[PDB]
Amino acid sequence: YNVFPRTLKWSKMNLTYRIVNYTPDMTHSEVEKAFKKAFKVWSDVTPLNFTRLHDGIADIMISFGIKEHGDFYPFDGPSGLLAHAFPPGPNYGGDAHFDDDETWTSSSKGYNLFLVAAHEFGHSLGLDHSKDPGALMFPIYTYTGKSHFMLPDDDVQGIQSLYGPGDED
Ligand SMILES: Cc1cc(CNC(=O)c2cc(C(=O)NCc3ccc(F)c(C)c3)ncn2)ccc1F
Ligand SMILES: [Ca+2]
Ligand SMILES: [Ca+2]
Ligand SMILES: [Zn+2]
Ligand SMILES: [Zn+2]
Repeated sequence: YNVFPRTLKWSKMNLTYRIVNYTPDMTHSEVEKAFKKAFKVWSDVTPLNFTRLHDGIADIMISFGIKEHGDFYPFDGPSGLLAHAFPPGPNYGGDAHFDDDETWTSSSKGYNLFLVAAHEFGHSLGLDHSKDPGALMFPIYTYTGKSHFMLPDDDVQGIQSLYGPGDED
């Protein structure tokens, strides 16, 4: 027999993702690079592996949409909500949605897609919001301006509480 896991998490280390569509704001290459880097933020500190699918059903379906887009969390035009992701689970579980009424960039202007994506994938993997103002999972977008991204310890401890550290070096 098997009882449901204690925490909401993926029961397999091999996860797949698919970029269903693209925002008008960035080139396909820029978007792909941003998401790849965002997944690496988490795979680097756990035993998780992320493989990209170009079609079909992936564990983490990624899409850009506006207003009503297929769930109970419609976006709201420019400003306000910017994105959200569902926790681990069947069907839409793990999926990540980005409000395409926002401005997405690979710089410090508007919302940095990589940064927001890293945050959303944290949710896709089982992390909720943190009270640490400097955490990636803090609820409010707070671009620091630093030239190098480093996953804050709070996030490292959180993600490893779910999946273990994988290779520690
Ligand atoms: C090269 C480089 C360097 C950096 C430097 N790092 C940061 O600025 C940074 C920001 C955050 C942060 O604001 N967290 C909260 C949050 C984040 C996203 C999101 F959608 C919501 C709703 C809330 N946390 C940790 N570090 C960034 C991008 C980049 F490309
Ligand atoms: Ca919005
Ligand atoms: Ca899914
Ligand atoms: Zn949605
Ligand atoms: Zn969030």
